[PDB]
Amino acid sequence: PLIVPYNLPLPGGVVPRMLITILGTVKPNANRIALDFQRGNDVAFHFNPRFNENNRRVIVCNTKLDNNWGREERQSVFPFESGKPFKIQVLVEPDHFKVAVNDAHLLQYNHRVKKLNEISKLGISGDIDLTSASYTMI
Ligand SMILES: OC[C@H]1O[C@@H](O[C@H]2[C@H](O)[C@@H](O)[C@H](O)O[C@@H]2CO)[C@H](O)[C@@H](O)[C@H]1O
Repeated sequence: PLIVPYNLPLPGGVVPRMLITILGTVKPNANRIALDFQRGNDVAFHFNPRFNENNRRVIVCNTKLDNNWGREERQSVFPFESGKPFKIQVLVEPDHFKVAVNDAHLLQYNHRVKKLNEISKLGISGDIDLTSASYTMI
């Protein structure tokens, strides 16, 4: 498959209408997954499913600027399942990232980092087997 952590360059940054698709399988005793859209050392959008935060499943989203995390946005709808295959799609819209999992809308994250053309790498990490990571324009 692909080695994790995996770094997917996004040449020239992100732009509205760009669709990123990630296919993989959650490992059986997974603890976390993370997608990190980076602008240099900053993390424009961190998407972090947590399988056991105080015995609860939660998705945490945030931005890291100058090595400091901002205000978390938390989602209790949790579509990932230990041991099972998933598809994550991230659609860049003008004002938000829009995330769908297994073809169902999950969340939207308003752009905090506004220089979209400078968000030029995606890091994929955590307790997954990674099958495919790619992008296209819709
Ligand atoms: O916000 C994303 C960021 O969270 C860090 O963990 C936070 C944690 O979510 C919060 O409840 C606690 O009070 O502070 C921790 C440290 O900032 C993670 O360490 C980091 O990897 C990101 O996931």
